[PDB]
Amino acid sequence: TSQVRQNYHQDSEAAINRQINLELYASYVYLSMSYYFDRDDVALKNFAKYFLHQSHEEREHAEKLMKLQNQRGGRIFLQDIKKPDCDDWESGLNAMECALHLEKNVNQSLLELHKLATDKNDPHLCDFIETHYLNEQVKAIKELGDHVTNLRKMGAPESGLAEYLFDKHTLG
Amino acid sequence: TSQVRQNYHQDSEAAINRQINLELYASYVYLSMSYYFDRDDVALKNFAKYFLHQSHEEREHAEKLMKLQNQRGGRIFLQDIKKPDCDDWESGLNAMECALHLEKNVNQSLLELHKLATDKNDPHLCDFIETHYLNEQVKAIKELGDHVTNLRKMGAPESGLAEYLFDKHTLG
Amino acid sequence: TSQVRQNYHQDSEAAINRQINLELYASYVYLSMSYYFDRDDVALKNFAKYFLHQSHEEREHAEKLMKLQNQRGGRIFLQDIKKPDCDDWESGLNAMECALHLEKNVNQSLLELHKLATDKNDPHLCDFIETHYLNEQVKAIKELGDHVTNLRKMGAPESGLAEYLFDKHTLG
Amino acid sequence: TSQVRQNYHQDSEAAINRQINLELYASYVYLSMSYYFDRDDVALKNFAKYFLHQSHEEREHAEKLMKLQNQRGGRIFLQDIKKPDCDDWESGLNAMECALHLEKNVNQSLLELHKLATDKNDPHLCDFIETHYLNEQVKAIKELGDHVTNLRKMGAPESGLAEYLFDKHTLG
Amino acid sequence: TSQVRQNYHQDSEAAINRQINLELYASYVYLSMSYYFDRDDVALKNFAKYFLHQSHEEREHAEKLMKLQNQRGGRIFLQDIKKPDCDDWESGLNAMECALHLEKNVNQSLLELHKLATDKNDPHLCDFIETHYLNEQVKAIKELGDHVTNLRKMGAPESGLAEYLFDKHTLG
Amino acid sequence: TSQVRQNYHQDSEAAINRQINLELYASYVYLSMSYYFDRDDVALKNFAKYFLHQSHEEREHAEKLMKLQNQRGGRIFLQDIKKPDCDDWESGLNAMECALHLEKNVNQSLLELHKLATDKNDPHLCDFIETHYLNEQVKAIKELGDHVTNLRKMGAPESGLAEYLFDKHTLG
Ligand code: NA
Ligand code: NA
Ligand code: NA
Ligand code: NA
Ligand code: NA
Ligand code: NA
Ligand code: NA
Ligand code: NA
Ligand code: NA
Ligand code: NA
Ligand code: NA
Ligand code: NA
Ligand code: NA
Ligand code: NA
Ligand code: NA
Ligand code: NA
Ligand code: NA
Ligand code: NA
Ligand code: NA
Ligand code: NA
Ligand code: NA
Ligand code: NA
Ligand code: NA
Ligand code: NA
Ligand code: NA
Ligand code: NA
Ligand code: NA
Ligand code: NA
Ligand SMILES: [Zn+2]
Ligand SMILES: [Zn+2]
Ligand SMILES: [Zn+2]
Ligand SMILES: [Zn+2]
Ligand SMILES: [Zn+2]
Ligand SMILES: [Zn+2]
Ligand SMILES: [Zn+2]
Ligand SMILES: [Zn+2]
Ligand SMILES: [Zn+2]
Ligand SMILES: [Zn+2]
Ligand SMILES: [Zn+2]
Ligand SMILES: [Zn+2]
Ligand SMILES: [Zn+2]
Ligand SMILES: [Zn+2]
Ligand SMILES: [Zn+2]
Ligand SMILES: [Zn+2]
Ligand SMILES: [Zn+2]
Ligand SMILES: [Zn+2]
Ligand SMILES: [Zn+2]
Ligand SMILES: [Zn+2]
Ligand SMILES: [Zn+2]
Ligand SMILES: [Zn+2]
Ligand SMILES: [Zn+2]
Ligand SMILES: [Zn+2]
Ligand SMILES: [Zn+2]
Ligand SMILES: [Zn+2]
Ligand SMILES: [Zn+2]
Ligand SMILES: [Zn+2]
Ligand SMILES: [Zn+2]
Ligand SMILES: [Zn+2]
Ligand SMILES: [Zn+2]
Ligand SMILES: [Zn+2]
Ligand SMILES: [Zn+2]
Ligand SMILES: [Zn+2]
Ligand SMILES: [Zn+2]
Ligand SMILES: [Zn+2]
Ligand SMILES: [Zn+2]
Ligand SMILES: [Zn+2]
Ligand SMILES: [Zn+2]
Ligand SMILES: [Zn+2]
Ligand SMILES: [Zn+2]
Ligand SMILES: [Zn+2]
Ligand SMILES: [Zn+2]
Ligand SMILES: [Zn+2]
Ligand SMILES: [Zn+2]
Ligand SMILES: [Zn+2]
Ligand SMILES: [Zn+2]
Ligand SMILES: [Zn+2]
Ligand SMILES: [Zn+2]
Ligand SMILES: [Zn+2]
Ligand SMILES: [Zn+2]
Ligand SMILES: [Zn+2]
Ligand SMILES: [Zn+2]
Ligand SMILES: [Zn+2]
Ligand SMILES: [Zn+2]
Ligand SMILES: [Zn+2]
Ligand SMILES: [Zn+2]
Ligand SMILES: [Zn+2]
Ligand SMILES: [Zn+2]
Ligand SMILES: [Zn+2]
Ligand SMILES: [Zn+2]
Ligand SMILES: [Zn+2]
Ligand SMILES: [Zn+2]
Ligand SMILES: [Zn+2]
Ligand SMILES: [Zn+2]
Ligand SMILES: [Zn+2]
Ligand SMILES: [Zn+2]
Ligand SMILES: [Zn+2]
Repeated sequence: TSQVRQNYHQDSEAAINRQINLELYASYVYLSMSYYFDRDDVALKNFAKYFLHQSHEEREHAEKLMKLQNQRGGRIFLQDIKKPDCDDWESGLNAMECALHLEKNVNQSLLELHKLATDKNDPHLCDFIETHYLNEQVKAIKELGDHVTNLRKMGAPESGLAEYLFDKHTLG
Repeated sequence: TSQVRQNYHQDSEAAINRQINLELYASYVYLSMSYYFDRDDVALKNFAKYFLHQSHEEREHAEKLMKLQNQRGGRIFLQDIKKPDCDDWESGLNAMECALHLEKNVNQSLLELHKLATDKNDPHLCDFIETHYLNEQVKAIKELGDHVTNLRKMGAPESGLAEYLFDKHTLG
Repeated sequence: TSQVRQNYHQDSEAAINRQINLELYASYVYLSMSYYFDRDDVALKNFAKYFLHQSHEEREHAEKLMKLQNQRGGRIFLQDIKKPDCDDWESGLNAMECALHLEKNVNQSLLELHKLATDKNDPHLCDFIETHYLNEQVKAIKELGDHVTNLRKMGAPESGLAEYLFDKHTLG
Repeated sequence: TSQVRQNYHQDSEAAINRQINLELYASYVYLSMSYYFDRDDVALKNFAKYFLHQSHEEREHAEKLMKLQNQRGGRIFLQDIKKPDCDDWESGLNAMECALHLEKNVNQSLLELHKLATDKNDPHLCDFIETHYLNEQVKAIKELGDHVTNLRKMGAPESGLAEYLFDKHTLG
Repeated sequence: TSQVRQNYHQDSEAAINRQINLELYASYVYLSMSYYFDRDDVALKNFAKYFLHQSHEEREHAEKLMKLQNQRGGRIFLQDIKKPDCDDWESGLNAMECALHLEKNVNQSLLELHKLATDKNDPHLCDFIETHYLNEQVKAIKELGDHVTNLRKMGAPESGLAEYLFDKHTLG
Repeated sequence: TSQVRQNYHQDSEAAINRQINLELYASYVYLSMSYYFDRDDVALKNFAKYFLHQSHEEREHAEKLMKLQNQRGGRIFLQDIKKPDCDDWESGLNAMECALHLEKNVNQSLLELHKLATDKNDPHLCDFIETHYLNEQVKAIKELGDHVTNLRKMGAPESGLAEYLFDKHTLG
């Protein structure tokens, strides 16, 4: 047992390791999306920039969870980072919809983590999740939903002009 | 169902709409108080300034709740903003006591909202309430209680000199 | 009778109270419109910003009328602020058309107020209306008419691209 | 009953008074440690500085709890501040281990306080504890654990060179 | 015996430990007074500020005595810090009178300490007391006497207006 | 075939995808090492900082290879990022030796990549490897070899003082 460990349940430690893997996976998904839009036959530089920024953000989320794991005296156990579901993300609208799906999945995982911390009476972990992850997820989901709405209303994916102008005016 | 909606109960959405109305109502009450003290036969400019500032603050609280409602994918339903209970607020001390009563009512509504969010296992909403409303209410109630105490100790409302000097030295 | 009251007819005082309510109502309508465009399934941030600014402006108009009421020695009597006619404003073009209708209604009320002040030989009130409200209404109506014209010419509401680009280039 | 008191249980008020005493006690313990390292036969100035800073920090924690007690309308009841368990803290490593023990005791008290506030449905008090005390305790415990680990690995307390160099390089 | 000890009598060392406790006690008394005036039913913020400043000053006095004890090679022995005589200080005037009584008690203790240092032919300790404590006590006593005189002359404690205006104009 | 593809062999494209995976793997290894040294029972903050910096650098190397793949008209195919070989890196010296082994492995992969590009007569790819990767690997290997030499000469891993002072003076 770690000399710093106090009120930190083994179930919570395991769930934090699972969340670390999920954040690293999300980072990898966004990296794949970013370099899809960097292809010469897609060529939407601001979509590429948007998703690269998200990928770096998800890496930061993972590192904050690793820092928490050490702060509480749990032990980090890393796992394989699985490859993303797609190599070809088909369009800006499809990538935004996949990102929305992924962010809602990550949010569900975080809500389950909060439920576990509540059940184990770990208010520090509950506060950590609420303070650093829950509103970040709500904001990310709202932003992605807005992007999806605008792309659809503009005529994406059938209108390449729609994605070009969205790339310029919203993501630029 | 909104594409962004996740873990947002219909009861919580309804209670947020009720709180929006309550904040707009509080804004209206403070506006009435402010312009009562702007009357030529009352003529306490810093009481008027104090309550105008509170009115603008309550409008901001309402707008933050509307923003939350959209962030979570709920739908804003506005209602009539009822007129304040008084047209004549009788004195600075009476207006401060009415404001204290109103802030404790709003606080009770927020505590009921927090209880509902806890019962529906919505930690994001609980965190939103705690972070942006609960300590604001506690601070507002403590400030109003202090003002009431000082006005009473100075001899208000029978001493017009008391309210004049309080207007100058505490609210100025 | 107020010690400051001079040449201020009771009919004028009543009409000023009615105008105060109308300005607060207009503020509420614009607030509703603003947060309609903040929805994730509408997602036009600059429409939302435009109407929020108008809502704050209408609150300022109401407060200037309350200040006038006290300056002249009349007494403010507040009434319920009725809810806006719509919860769903359907599109940027429809909201702009409703705003144009509302501003022309407010202008008609102000012209009736000016007629009353003229009939009661209250040149200070006539000057107040002309100086602070009449050209503001004419400018607001012309601006809204311009917005409606451009949205229609661009193909709104059927073209979501039209409202997206109007949001970006005119309202942004 | 205080005019500001709302949703503040007498048990919570009593537990806050107990925590105030515990924070003042911790401040006294750290003060004793600091001036132990200021002795001419110990002479570790940066250990002395470290513990003096902690003592002032614990005084600040106590004052924030007193401020909370008044904000909620509870009444502060002070008790004797008991003397620290030791006059002679024997070594830098022993003092760091005693500080780690003390911080884990204070953390346990704060977790019991949070459990009580949760049981009494006082979300403002829960938020106060989480926001201002729980992560502070986790960070303090992790820091002390790190210091203990490094001192042990360097050969303290048998190596006076170890504590000298730790004083210079980590605490300086 | 400490390697630095020279011309430092054991009686002087004991009396310095007693003075350390007395200064810490005075700090605690002032802390209690400060947060009495922070209550919502007392609400005199500048009285609260005044006594908080005095409390921090008394902590500094205690720390300077601890530093002296180590400089001379004596050993600090801490004792319990007894709780203050009152929880409720009843009024600004009563608190100022209690503070005057406390400062005269501390001054008497310091004069006895000086007499002891003179009797033991310890000129360094005599100089320390004269330089850092005696005129500080005389100035504090004169200031408190002035405050008491002004509060009484203004009509305190029966006049709440008196304490309000003293809080504003003398302590603000 | 990509419209930009010229003199880019399918074997080279495959080897670039393999190198992308190897760089991401190296980033993950360094991340694991970094947070090993962040544990409370290891507590070497500058080792942790060193390896975190290396992890971010390896992510940058991977992204530059992905950028190259798109510049040449090849297609990125991502694979699973395998977990690092160790969860516990045992000591600063052992982690530095593992890092040296890993960097020499990555260097061997890059030399094989250069041999392939030479065999396929792809001077742009050869230049890319030489310019951005080969001297970076040589410098990294020399730096790690220096660190290993110094840690061994200082007495690591048996001397915890050795790793403490190396952490302070070389990595700090
Ligand atoms: Na996954
Ligand atoms: Na999903
Ligand atoms: Na989805
Ligand atoms: Na879900
Ligand atoms: Na109401
Ligand atoms: Na009058
Ligand atoms: Na109430
Ligand atoms: Na009340
Ligand atoms: Na209540
Ligand atoms: Na109306
Ligand atoms: Na939708
Ligand atoms: Na109209
Ligand atoms: Na119209
Ligand atoms: Na008309
Ligand atoms: Na204790
Ligand atoms: Na010695
Ligand atoms: Na403990
Ligand atoms: Na311990
Ligand atoms: Na415990
Ligand atoms: Na005493
Ligand atoms: Na005395
Ligand atoms: Na006295
Ligand atoms: Na005496
Ligand atoms: Na590998
Ligand atoms: Na350990
Ligand atoms: Na190797
Ligand atoms: Na090697
Ligand atoms: Na080799
Ligand atoms: Zn351990
Ligand atoms: Zn994330
Ligand atoms: Zn971060
Ligand atoms: Zn740890
Ligand atoms: Zn473990
Ligand atoms: Zn593992
Ligand atoms: Zn995927
Ligand atoms: Zn494609
Ligand atoms: Zn906890
Ligand atoms: Zn936390
Ligand atoms: Zn919807
Ligand atoms: Zn409010
Ligand atoms: Zn706000
Ligand atoms: Zn929405
Ligand atoms: Zn709904
Ligand atoms: Zn409605
Ligand atoms: Zn009312
Ligand atoms: Zn009146
Ligand atoms: Zn939630
Ligand atoms: Zn939240
Ligand atoms: Zn009047
Ligand atoms: Zn938004
Ligand atoms: Zn208007
Ligand atoms: Zn104005
Ligand atoms: Zn008036
Ligand atoms: Zn009237
Ligand atoms: Zn009315
Ligand atoms: Zn309407
Ligand atoms: Zn609609
Ligand atoms: Zn006139
Ligand atoms: Zn005029
Ligand atoms: Zn124009
Ligand atoms: Zn355009
Ligand atoms: Zn009370
Ligand atoms: Zn503390
Ligand atoms: Zn503080
Ligand atoms: Zn109080
Ligand atoms: Zn009480
Ligand atoms: Zn007591
Ligand atoms: Zn102790
Ligand atoms: Zn010792
Ligand atoms: Zn509460
Ligand atoms: Zn909570
Ligand atoms: Zn709180
Ligand atoms: Zn000694
Ligand atoms: Zn206060
Ligand atoms: Zn003193
Ligand atoms: Zn000092
Ligand atoms: Zn000494
Ligand atoms: Zn001694
Ligand atoms: Zn003792
Ligand atoms: Zn006392
Ligand atoms: Zn009292
Ligand atoms: Zn001497
Ligand atoms: Zn001296
Ligand atoms: Zn004087
Ligand atoms: Zn292609
Ligand atoms: Zn590399
Ligand atoms: Zn790069
Ligand atoms: Zn390409
Ligand atoms: Zn290909
Ligand atoms: Zn693949
Ligand atoms: Zn490995
Ligand atoms: Zn290990
Ligand atoms: Zn080439
Ligand atoms: Zn060459
Ligand atoms: Zn090249
Ligand atoms: Zn050294």
